[PDB]
Amino acid sequence: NSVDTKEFLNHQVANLNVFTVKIHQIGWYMRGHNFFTLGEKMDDLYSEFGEQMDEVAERLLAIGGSPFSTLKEFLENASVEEAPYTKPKTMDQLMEDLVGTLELLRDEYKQGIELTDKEGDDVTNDMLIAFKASIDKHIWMFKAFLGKAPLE
Amino acid sequence: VDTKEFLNHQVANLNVFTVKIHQIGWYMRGHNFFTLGEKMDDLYSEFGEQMDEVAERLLAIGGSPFSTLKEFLENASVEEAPYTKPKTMDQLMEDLVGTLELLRDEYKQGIELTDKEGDDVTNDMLIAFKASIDKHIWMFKAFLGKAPLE
Amino acid sequence: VDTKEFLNHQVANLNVFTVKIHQIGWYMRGHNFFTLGEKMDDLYSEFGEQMDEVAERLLAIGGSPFSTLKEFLENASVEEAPYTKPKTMDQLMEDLVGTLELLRDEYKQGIELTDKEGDDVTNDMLIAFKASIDKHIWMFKAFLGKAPLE
Amino acid sequence: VDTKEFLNHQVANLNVFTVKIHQIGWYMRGHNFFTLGEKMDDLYSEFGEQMDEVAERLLAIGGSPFSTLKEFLENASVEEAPYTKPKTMDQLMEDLVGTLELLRDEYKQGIELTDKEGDDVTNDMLIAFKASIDKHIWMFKAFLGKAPLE
Amino acid sequence: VDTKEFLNHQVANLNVFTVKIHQIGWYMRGHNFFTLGEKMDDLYSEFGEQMDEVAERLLAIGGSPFSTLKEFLENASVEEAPYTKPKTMDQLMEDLVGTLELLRDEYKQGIELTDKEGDDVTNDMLIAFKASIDKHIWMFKAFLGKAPLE
Amino acid sequence: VDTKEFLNHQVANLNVFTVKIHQIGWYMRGHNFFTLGEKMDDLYSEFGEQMDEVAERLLAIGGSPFSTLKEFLENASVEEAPYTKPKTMDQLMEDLVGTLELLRDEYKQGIELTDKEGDDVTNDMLIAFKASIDKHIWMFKAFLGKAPLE
Amino acid sequence: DTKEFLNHQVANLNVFTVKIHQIGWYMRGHNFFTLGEKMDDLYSEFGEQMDEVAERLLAIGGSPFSTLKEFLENASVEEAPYTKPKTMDQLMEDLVGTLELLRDEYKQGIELTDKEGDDVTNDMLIAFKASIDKHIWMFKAFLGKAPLE
Amino acid sequence: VDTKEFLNHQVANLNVFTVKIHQIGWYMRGHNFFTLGEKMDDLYSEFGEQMDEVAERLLAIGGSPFSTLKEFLENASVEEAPYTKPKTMDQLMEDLVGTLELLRDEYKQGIELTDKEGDDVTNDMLIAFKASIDKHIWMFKAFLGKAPLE
Amino acid sequence: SVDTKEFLNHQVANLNVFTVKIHQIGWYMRGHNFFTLGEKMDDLYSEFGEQMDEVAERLLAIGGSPFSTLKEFLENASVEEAPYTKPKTMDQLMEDLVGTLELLRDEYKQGIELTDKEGDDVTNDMLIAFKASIDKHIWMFKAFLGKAPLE
Amino acid sequence: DTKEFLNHQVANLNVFTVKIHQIGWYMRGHNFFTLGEKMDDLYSEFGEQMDEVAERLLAIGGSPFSTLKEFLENASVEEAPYTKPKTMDQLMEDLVGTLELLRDEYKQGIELTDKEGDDVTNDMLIAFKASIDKHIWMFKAFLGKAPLE
Amino acid sequence: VDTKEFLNHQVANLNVFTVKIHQIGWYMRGHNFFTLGEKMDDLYSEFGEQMDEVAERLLAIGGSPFSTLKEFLENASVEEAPYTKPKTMDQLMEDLVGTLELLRDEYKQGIELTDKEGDDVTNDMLIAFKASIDKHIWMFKAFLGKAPLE
Amino acid sequence: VDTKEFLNHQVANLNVFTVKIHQIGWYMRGHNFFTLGEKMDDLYSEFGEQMDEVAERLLAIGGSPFSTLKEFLENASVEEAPYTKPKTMDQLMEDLVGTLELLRDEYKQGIELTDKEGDDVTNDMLIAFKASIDKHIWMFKAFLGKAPLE
Repeated sequence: NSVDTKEFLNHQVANLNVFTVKIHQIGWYMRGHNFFTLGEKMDDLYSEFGEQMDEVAERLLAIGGSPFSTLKEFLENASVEEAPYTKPKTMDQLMEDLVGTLELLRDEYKQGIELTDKEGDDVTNDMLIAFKASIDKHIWMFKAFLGKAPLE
Repeated sequence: VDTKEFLNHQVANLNVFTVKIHQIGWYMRGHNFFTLGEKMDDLYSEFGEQMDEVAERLLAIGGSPFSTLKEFLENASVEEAPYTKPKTMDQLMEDLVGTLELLRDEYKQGIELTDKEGDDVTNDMLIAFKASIDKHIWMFKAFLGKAPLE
Repeated sequence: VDTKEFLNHQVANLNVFTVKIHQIGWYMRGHNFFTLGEKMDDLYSEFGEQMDEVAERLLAIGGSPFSTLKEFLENASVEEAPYTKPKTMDQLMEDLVGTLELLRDEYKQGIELTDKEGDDVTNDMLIAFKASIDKHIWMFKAFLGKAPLE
Repeated sequence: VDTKEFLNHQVANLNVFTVKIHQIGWYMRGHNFFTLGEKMDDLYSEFGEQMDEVAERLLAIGGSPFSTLKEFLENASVEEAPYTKPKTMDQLMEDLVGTLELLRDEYKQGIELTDKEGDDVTNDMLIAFKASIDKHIWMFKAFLGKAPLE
Repeated sequence: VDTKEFLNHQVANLNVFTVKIHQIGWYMRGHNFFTLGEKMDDLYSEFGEQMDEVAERLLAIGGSPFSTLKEFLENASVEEAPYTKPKTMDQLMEDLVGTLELLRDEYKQGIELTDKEGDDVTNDMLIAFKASIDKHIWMFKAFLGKAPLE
Repeated sequence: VDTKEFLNHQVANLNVFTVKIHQIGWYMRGHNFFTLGEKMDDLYSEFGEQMDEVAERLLAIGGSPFSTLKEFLENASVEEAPYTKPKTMDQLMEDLVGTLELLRDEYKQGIELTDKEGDDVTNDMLIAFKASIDKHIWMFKAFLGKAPLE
Repeated sequence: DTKEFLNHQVANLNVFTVKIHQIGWYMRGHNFFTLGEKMDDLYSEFGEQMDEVAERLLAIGGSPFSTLKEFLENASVEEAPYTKPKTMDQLMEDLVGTLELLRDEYKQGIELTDKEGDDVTNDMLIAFKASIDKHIWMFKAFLGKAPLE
Repeated sequence: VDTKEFLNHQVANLNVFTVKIHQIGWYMRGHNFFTLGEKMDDLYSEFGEQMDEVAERLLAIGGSPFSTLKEFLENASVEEAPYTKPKTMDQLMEDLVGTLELLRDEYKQGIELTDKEGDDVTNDMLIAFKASIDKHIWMFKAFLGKAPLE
Repeated sequence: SVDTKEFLNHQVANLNVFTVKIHQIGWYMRGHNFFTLGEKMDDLYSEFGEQMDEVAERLLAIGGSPFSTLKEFLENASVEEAPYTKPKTMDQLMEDLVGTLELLRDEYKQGIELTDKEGDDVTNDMLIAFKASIDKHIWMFKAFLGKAPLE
Repeated sequence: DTKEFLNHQVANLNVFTVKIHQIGWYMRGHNFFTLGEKMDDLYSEFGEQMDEVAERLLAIGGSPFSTLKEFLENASVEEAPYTKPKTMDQLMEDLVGTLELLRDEYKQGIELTDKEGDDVTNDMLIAFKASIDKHIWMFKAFLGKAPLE
Repeated sequence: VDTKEFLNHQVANLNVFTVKIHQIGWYMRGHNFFTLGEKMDDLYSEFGEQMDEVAERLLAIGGSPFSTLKEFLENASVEEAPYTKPKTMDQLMEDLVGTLELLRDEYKQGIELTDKEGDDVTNDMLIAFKASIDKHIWMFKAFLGKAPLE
Repeated sequence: VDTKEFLNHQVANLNVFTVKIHQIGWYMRGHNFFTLGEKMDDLYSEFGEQMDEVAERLLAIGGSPFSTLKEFLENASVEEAPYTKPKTMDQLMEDLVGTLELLRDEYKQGIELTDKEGDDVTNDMLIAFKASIDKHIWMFKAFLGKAPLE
């Protein structure tokens, strides 16, 4: 019963690429009073997660892995879900999706943290922790924006 | 194809291209690793900015940008290949140049169309991007030991 | 109108717009006070710079820019109203977008005019500005929960 | 009350205020979370600076600043309450403004006192701070949909 | 008059002044074009900031700032003249200095009034501005080969 | 005590420590006034940052930070004393070191607890902070002419 | 053709660049400092215009002149050694004259490049003429003249 | 006698003080060499800037600043002594503080005078300087192990 | 291998030899990669110099006494150095660089394990952060050499 | 020798510094802004030059003059109170005159320092003379003259 | 040849060299395109600055700098060749080094001359430049697989 | 000795010196810990830069820099001792000064030698470094209560 650090990292490269595009979807299609605040917030998320992705891929490379490097691979491997923007969505619906995705990444990183601890891959371990630190901070902030406690 | 459809097609293209830039940067080997790794980081930023600007312009003209990997793949003319076989720096750079040329030529089509449509803003935006594309084609071709239009 | 008269009209328009931006920023109330206040400061700078560049271009083409409030009022098509009755964030923003729309459309007329006259520089200048105006129309309309061309 | 006792009272007040700013930043929820979160960060720095300057000025006139939480609590007129029941953004902001108004008025008493005593430096220091407090009252009341002195 | 009425008058004045600063920058000819052009750019920023701060202070004291060109023209004591006949550097600078002297003298009245009303903040604000104005009077008069108070 | 209670306790500690740093900076006398005054400014910012991070981490895990001086005093293990008797630079520094040692030890406790709890993020955060605390312990002990663990 | 025009500008710009240095080095009078710093700015700006023109030429498959000999044989911008003392006004009139020459040639380059469908070169030249026209207004204003007088 | 006389006297003082700061930095010996050396460099800039501001203010009120070493020597109340016998850091610092106290007390006289004359600008300027002077007095006295008013 | 202090002190030694070697490579390098690699050696020198200082300061923080002389560094380093006598290619110089990075990686791995057993959490994360960088360099330098990182 | 030379410069530069301030404060005319900023730059540079001369004096076991009295009693740079109104040109001539004096004295200091084998002081003075000569050119050009006229 | 003639000769040389630098950058092909392209950009600025400094030094010594291309061609010893046949990066680099070596040797003669003339300033200026030229000679020779004096 | 031998000897010296500078920073205790720690950090950078420059200069003249600890130890005249017995800040500083003196004296010999050889670049390079060394000798000797040459 095992997925390895390589497979976990590679899965996150896929995930992050899907998330990156989803962040653009949110930024592009957002409407409402928080358009500017959230627009700039999506710009920040985009950089951060793009940087996370780059770091995850570079870490994978550093451990002898081969990162997915096509949209086809990303789609075939991501657990992060994407949907085309057909029906109009509220800022809250968009933010819920964003939060939902952050939660998925947090939980998966949590699995990656445990795995990486079990395999003795200390570097990947700290890297994932550093990222979860930020994911958790965003979960609190975006849930706060949605009028909810970070766990609900 | 109208301006909306053209721009939207470039959103798809640029997204595929951006990932391919990552592929090049990640998988590159050889003596030009550092110099080209840094050059891919710059390309990634620039083409990412291009993409965001294309999407925003599309949005500004009442369009609806493709905003999913699926849509990007369904609509892109820029091709992508999984990195299975090792490729040399020059094979990677030829693919980069090839894509830059595709983008150049498509932008050229977009420049025509957008002029025909009287969309002066989209027109200048495409021109500024082709300006950069052309410069990259020269630089990358020169790196490969070739003339820009060779 | 010729290029000079068009530019001069924009000098007027922009000056009226600039002061309307301040009106919005000063008189705004509601939850969006900070976000919108900062955005009005941004818009004031940007349009103040547009105005200065329009005036400078007008000077460069041998024109004589309007350089008084009487002249601006006498010539602008951008309307202004004293802040007497309390207005909603939405009412102020719609007046802002309405003005941006007017600028966009006038700029489009100026772009056409300047193209016919062979004034390539003024043409590109107006295009760059429209690029910005169209971006703002998308952004503020999105803020208002509307599509850009709605 | 002399200048020393007034300044020391503000050292107490500011420290209570600074913590209350954190309380607001930490516990705020709603659509204004980001805009107000950053605005609290700014207020924290500002009032922290104000506090340090007040303490430093008190030092400079031969005074002995309160420099413990117990002293702050025993001496502050600015009130604090543990965050037990959930509060709306508006409730938190009314508390903020109430505190800013308390500071304004106390500073006004300090301005008068410091004039009487001929302590010109502390006078100007307090006026510079009141300048800021008044601006903030205007801004935060505007955010609350209210006029500054209403 | 009162503090509110005074500041509102200055909002009018500063807006007329700021436009006049542009007039001067735009129409300036002679060996001093560059040095004076950049000095007008600076004056524009500073007095635009002064205007913004005066209006914000007015807001802060429960006032309602003039927010239209019409209101500025109906209320300003600062005179404006369209640029019809060519003016020398000299004539334009004399108008500039003349206007700075008007603002200094009015601010001196405003300083007096604000002191009588006990509006310490508005008082310091107007003093800070007069400090600047006086410096500019010295500088610009020196530029003109004149002593500051001649 | 769980992670939430541990963190909250540190929010209390850090707030007391923050104030104490201010006490030390304000009341310090002697030849090291400048060097240690600047070093206190640095520690104030660093520990204020640690505090805010601890509180935000606490929020991130579903906790409710102490957010009043009363709560900080009721819960901190970091002790404070009003500055009554004059203290030497060394007495102030020993108090500082003593507090840094208390924090190190408590953070060590927090690190072990947080590891047992599988709260990896809080673990790393506390480690990064202890890294800095240990460095300061070395530096201040060396200033005092002693070894770090002496 | 676009290549030839761009190449001609590489020549022109290099002559202009050196003339800007001539003006800055040899200038005298009360405007020495203001105009000295303005020459510094012009030098950088036209040096960058020059490099962009050459880079554009390269991008379209051209071969830029890359020697002083080639710049001299190909530039329409005139240069003279500084032998007789010249006034700041005479130096500035030479600068303005050169700017107008560049403007007028860029205008021809803009027409040509519009005819050839070289949209990129077209925008580039437009962007540069924008600058050139601003400079002409400024330097003419400095000279006490209207921009087109 | 008047504001002009006072400011001119300060131009003299500051010039003597500025050189004295250089004397202290150059001749300084002991463990505090670096810390005080850097502090003298800061003082030099600050008082140099004060001097420049004083002179500019004098010029702005129609005065004629002393502009020669001879004039400064003939009018300064700040004393200077050639460095003949070696002086301790303490001796040097006490002379610094002594001078700082002289400047404080003269500025105090300058504040009253300038208040009498209704020279609000000069008043604020002097108050701003006294603020800094008082802060320095506190810091330097603290460095010497003394309270500020001891 | 067994005391955190001794492990860190050994790395103070290692890093100072590595630092000098980084200079050796930058000074003596020839070939088409001179500029790119020259700049890269400058970066390595700063980073490893910083790593060295952090290691020594950490050692100080835990009550240790860092080696503070060249003789001590040379008597205790496991990083080997050779005077530049015979001309070496860019590849030979880079392989020695990579070889040294691998040595440091493996030793840091040992230090990470030890420091974990000892409950020295601070030194643990410090070593991990460094190994993160070492690993990135091994990937980059190996890639430059046309090899996979675990090559 | 070197010590006496450097100390004489500390005096000179302090007199110069104040003269730069005189010029900046009292200047009138169309060059007020450009020359006012130029005086601020000169103030910094010669202030830095002075501090470096004094620090070098210190470094060689010297004792710098550190009082206005000492500067006045030792400087060869002359100063005069501003009584009568002076033109920008008269002010600039006085500035140039002083720069010339500093140049010439540094020339002697460079000679002496070379003979005494004080290589550091030598380079320091040469670096300053570099700057002084650049300024002599610029200010003379401002005044419509050649640098050595 | 005197210092004036020597420096003037270098003004010529540097201007030829600077254009050669651009030739190399523009026409370069191969794997080293990017590394050498940025290195040419650096050399261009540096040598442009050397040129400007040399001409300013010449001016400072009462000289008259060559200030036309014709004068530079008439006077330069640095030779230039139009880019007609394709050259290898090696050929271009050898020309670069060759030119750097000529500059070095000429500077050496200028150093001797300038020392004989007692022109200490020009001497140090040339030495500083020779420092840089020598460093480049090493670096470019190293890039070509050769020792600096090979 | 020749220039190559001299430079190489300083490569060795500087590397021993740099590590001794770290020894001093690491092991220092007392009230001067912060000020001197920061000053060792600056010396470390400076002397590391000097060392790199010396090595690059040696390369530039056809030399072969020592590039191993072994070689540095074998060739350095700068002495090093492991830190076994506790040393005072004083003893550490005296060693630093002693070493700076040794470097100053050896650079002086290097300046003489390099002047005889006509290596003007190395000459100026050594002088610029001796400038710095002499300044530090003054500063650190001042710190120790001594005159530079005592």
